[PDB]
This record gives sequence, structure tokens and C-alpha cells, in this order.
Amino acid sequence: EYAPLTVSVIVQDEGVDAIPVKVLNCDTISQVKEKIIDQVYRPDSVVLEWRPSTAQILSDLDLTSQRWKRVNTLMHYNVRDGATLILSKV
Amino acid sequence: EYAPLTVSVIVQDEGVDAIPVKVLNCDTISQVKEKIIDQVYRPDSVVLEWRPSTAQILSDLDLTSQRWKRVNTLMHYNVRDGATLILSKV
Ligand code: NA
Repeated sequence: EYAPLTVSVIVQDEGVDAIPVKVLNCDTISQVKEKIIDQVYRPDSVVLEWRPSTAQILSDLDLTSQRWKRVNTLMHYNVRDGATLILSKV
Repeated sequence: EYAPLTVSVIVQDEGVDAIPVKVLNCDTISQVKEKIIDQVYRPDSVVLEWRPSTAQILSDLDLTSQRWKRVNTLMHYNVRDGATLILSKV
């Protein structure tokens, strides 16, 4: 099943408040990044991280991808409603 | 709004019947291709085409992409419920 969820986005080293972003569990990471950018600034240059003790970079295709490698969604990483994400540029 | 739809997949030059595949309008092309491959054979090596007079290759990122370029979904191309798609390899 596909369903909406909200993530809380921290813009790294900017000292600003976390920004809520409405995303879908079936959104690929690139779709998540586009929704974040649209919201925050109302994808190749930006990095998205999550800390479920060890910080993890979220990407469409990485070494964790379902294995031919299947595109990662928030559902793949098991990112749940309310999760904190970190956005950084360059 | 996000919603399901079924596409009818023709496996090019194999002389076989069209295969129905359940997809989502918010599925990127790579997500669509994965669902097609899972169904047909129960993404980089496969090509997906649609004929709304002129045949068009469907891809995550192409020259038609929303312009930084946003990832294509079936919703982007305006592929509706029942649409015929053509799958070819190499
Ligand atoms: Na999606």
C-alpha cells in the first residue's frame, strides 16, 4: 500500500528551524528531494541524510538498493512518518 | 492526487499477447519498468515506448522533462488508464 507521510527537514549549518515536507512512501529519493526543494526554497547539487546512531545518505541507487538494482523509496530505507532528514548542498 | 492505473504491455517482436501491468500515476519511469519486468518475466537493458501517431520513448529524465530537470512519471507524459506500452530489450 502507498500512503502519505511528513518528514522534518533540517537545512545543514544554516541555523534555521526544521521544515515539514509532505511526501509519499512510494516517492523515490529524487521525488522526495524535489518536494523538499520546492518546500524549503518556495537534486544533483543537494544531499539528503537521515539518522535512524549512524547517519545515512539517501539516494535512488546505492549499495543498499534491492538486488540489477531497484530504485530506493522512503519505504525501502524504512523512513516513517515524523522522521528527521538533513539537507545540505554541493 | 495519486491513483492506480493499468497499462497494457506489448513485448516487441515476440508475437505474444499484451500483458496488463498495475502501476501508479506517481511511479517514475524506472518504477514503471520494474513493475513491468516483474509482471512480464514472473531497466537499463529495457526500453519502454508509448504511441499517443508518433512513438515516444518513456524515461525518467529526457528532453521533455519539467524544467534543473524533474523526474518523469506516467502523469508527466499524460499516460492514462488502459494505455498501450511497448517493451523491447538491448
Ligand atoms: Na513514485
